[PDB]
Amino acid sequence: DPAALERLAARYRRDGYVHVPGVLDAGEVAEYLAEARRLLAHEESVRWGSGAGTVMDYVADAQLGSDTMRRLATHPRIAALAEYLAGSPLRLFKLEVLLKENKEKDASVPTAPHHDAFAFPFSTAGTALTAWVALVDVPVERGCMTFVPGSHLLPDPDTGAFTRPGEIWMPRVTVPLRAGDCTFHHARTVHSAGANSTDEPRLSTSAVYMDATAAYRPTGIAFLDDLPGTGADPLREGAPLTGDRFPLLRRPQTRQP
Ligand SMILES: O=C(O)CCC(=O)C(=O)O
Ligand SMILES: [Fe+3]
Repeated sequence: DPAALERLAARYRRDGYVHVPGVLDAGEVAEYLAEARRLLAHEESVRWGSGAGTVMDYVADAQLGSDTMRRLATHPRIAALAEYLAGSPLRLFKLEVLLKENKEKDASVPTAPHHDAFAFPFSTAGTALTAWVALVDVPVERGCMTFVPGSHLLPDPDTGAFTRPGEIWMPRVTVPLRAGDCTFHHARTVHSAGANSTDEPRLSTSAVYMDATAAYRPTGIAFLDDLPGTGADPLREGAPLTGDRFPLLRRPQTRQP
């Protein structure tokens, strides 16, 4: 339905995020969920901690070690939506598997407000977008996300969420999601997430898509600049991000009238 897709894109452009229900069917959800659980339990994950406590555990670059996650990262429907929303051809940058849950003596805490762009070591960071796919039901209390609509159109912080003049006065929209729903959000959209205050883990994936012309651009933060699976040598500033490691979401056409 091209009309509903136009409306959806227009919402994305105006707000800086959009909710898309039922992007995965029930079987797909049950497949990706199992693989998410398997990876978290049997492979390496990374703790995102703060003084406040545990923000989350995640499997980094999950697509590199798991085909099943790569299929999700390049899912045809998700990819097609992303490209339509972005308005250009895209490449995959990374997929992560995200877990928020309460453990013994380790309570889940919120994800503090931020925007994603400044942590992206590539040239088109400012127009990147993220697909966050719910693999279980994520009501408010299980730590769904909140977005500040229009915040992607604000100028740069002079550093920085909620630092620009008037920004604190801007309304915020909390978006609970059913299993198999996703959101897309722009790299400049301010977003946060609640603590998981339930007994059921919050499980999802988050995939970052970038302009197909993206080039390497170090942030100067070692941890963000070091891209696994890109060869022995560090990457040079300006180096294009291409190939299997940063795949095009849509096969480029050889066939033309
Ligand atoms: O899942 C969360 O708690 C935060 C996710 C996030 O910041 C992102 O997907 O860019
Ligand atoms: Fe984020």
